[PDB]
Amino acid sequence: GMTEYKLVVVGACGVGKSALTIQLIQNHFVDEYDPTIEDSYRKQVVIDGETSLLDILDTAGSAMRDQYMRTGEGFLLVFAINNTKSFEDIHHYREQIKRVKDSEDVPMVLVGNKSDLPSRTVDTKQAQDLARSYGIPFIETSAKTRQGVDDAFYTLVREIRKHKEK
Ligand SMILES: *CCC(=O)N1C[C@H](C)N(c2nc(=O)n3c4nc(c(Cl)cc24)-c2c(F)ccc(F)c2OCCOc2ccnc(C(C)C)c2-3)C[C@H]1C
Ligand SMILES: Nc1nc2c(ncn2[C@@H]2O[C@H](COP(=O)(O)OP(=O)(O)O)[C@@H](O)[C@H]2O)c(=O)[nH]1
Ligand SMILES: [Mg+2]
Repeated sequence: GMTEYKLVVVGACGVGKSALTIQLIQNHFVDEYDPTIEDSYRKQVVIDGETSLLDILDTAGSAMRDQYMRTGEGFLLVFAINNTKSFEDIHHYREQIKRVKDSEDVPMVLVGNKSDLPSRTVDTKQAQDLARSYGIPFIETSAKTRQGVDDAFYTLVREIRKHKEK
């Protein structure tokens, strides 16, 4: 087979995990996607002259979750820039990933979503300071304008390649 990448999208309720995933896959913005629907999605992509399948768990609400945490190769830590609590929660999501990998050394990208909204309560400097503390990239996205969406997923792929031979 071609190269596959197993990605897991995590973060608090309502930050835009499903909307970011739908935008990557369907190039459209969903206003209301059932918050309860946990599913995996696939997408063939070319990234730096390599054809690959992305296998993406969009977390919601489990032997599948268990298996994706055990075998997932990289994580998007998603918060919304107009949701301070969601940003504060990132710590707890990173800690759950570290438990499961028994490791500090896990490919991750910090994603600040809803960049299109004016009610921004998490500044870029807070986000950049947290990503720096974690040793990981920070990418601002809007699932609505699609800004940063490819960037976030491609950067995670590249972080996986930096960590391991594919
Ligand atoms: C709209 C509802 C919604 O999207 N969410 C977000 C998320 C799916 N969620 C949730 N809740 C929760 O209490 N914790 C989660 N932990 C994980 C995920 Cl995928 C989702 C949630 C999780 C990891 F991110 C990584 C490894 C892992 F094992 C894991 O699950 C552990 C069990 O859940 C725990 C355990 C400890 N803390 C937390 C929170 C981070 C505080 C979770 C449901 C809902 C809010
Ligand atoms: N304006 C705006 N709204 C968004 C964005 N991303 C998600 N939303 C909205 O925020 C709500 C929660 O999004 P959803 O993707 O379901 O959150 P999830 O619980 O993380 O999957 C929905 O009503 C989305 O339309 C964004 O980038 N911009
Ligand atoms: Mg969702």
